[PDB]
Amino acid sequence: KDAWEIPRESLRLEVKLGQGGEVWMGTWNGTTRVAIKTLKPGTMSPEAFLQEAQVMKKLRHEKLVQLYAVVSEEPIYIVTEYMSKGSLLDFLKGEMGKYLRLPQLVDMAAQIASGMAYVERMNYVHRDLRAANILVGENLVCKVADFGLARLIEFPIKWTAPEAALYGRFTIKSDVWSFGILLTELTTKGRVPYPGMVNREVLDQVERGYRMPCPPECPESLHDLMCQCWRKDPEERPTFEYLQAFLEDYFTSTEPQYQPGENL
Ligand SMILES: CCN1Cc2c(ccc(F)c2C#N)O[C@@H](C)CNC(=O)c2c(N)nn3ccc1nc23
Repeated sequence: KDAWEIPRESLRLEVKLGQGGEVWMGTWNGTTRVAIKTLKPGTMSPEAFLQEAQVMKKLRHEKLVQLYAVVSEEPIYIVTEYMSKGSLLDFLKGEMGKYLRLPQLVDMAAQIASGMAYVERMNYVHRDLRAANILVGENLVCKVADFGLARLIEFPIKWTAPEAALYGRFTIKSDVWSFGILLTELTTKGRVPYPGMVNREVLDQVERGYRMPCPPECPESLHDLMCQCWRKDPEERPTFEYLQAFLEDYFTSTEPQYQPGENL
């Protein structure tokens, strides 16, 4: 057992924030607001449930959801930090959605690209990168999460690169693709990529060279970044280090003459 092993009674689960096990907002050692991901026995394999905690032990970054502790004895628990604003998907679709603008939305994208550039230096792949897996706290802080499929190197189709959805080639540039889809989520405020298309139709058109057009009120200089994320050859895609640098200097180097619109 590791040093992440805490007593099974040191947690006081309270409010459930969504379930599938479930997700609870509770207490740790008396005073720590935490988020407790739990394994509700569906007789699910705990080695397949602690695999999400195995990767979360080696990844520490200010833009990643910080694991707090693990309970590896049935029933299984996973304790992480509590994000006060919930998932980014619900945030873009919630009441704050209509008020978000391009300066704030690009900032959230630079935080995601910062945390996605961290694990790019650690030689890991996330494999389920999407706004439904990004979590928001106060001050518009976005930490990527849901490492239940992340693993060290050696489907939700609409977010996956073709070579990963087709040939299982989940690499550092297969998530760069999902980042470009994440940029369409942020620019449309939570809308589903490829409107009106089913998973099979997306797989057919993406393999035929089809790419999503420019979101309304989105600058072509940002949709160009999405196309670079959606390049067929995985090595043509930009690094997350370039992605984080691009989005941090966006309104000085790329769009210095940005004027706000009704939506962006
Ligand atoms: C225990 C880990 N998870 C589960 C989780 C989600 C939603 C998206 C995610 F990428 C993750 C992850 N990884 O759970 C959703 C069902 C609901 N969870 C929350 O609204 C939440 C929150 N407000 N802070 N916070 C912190 C952690 C946390 N979930 C939350």
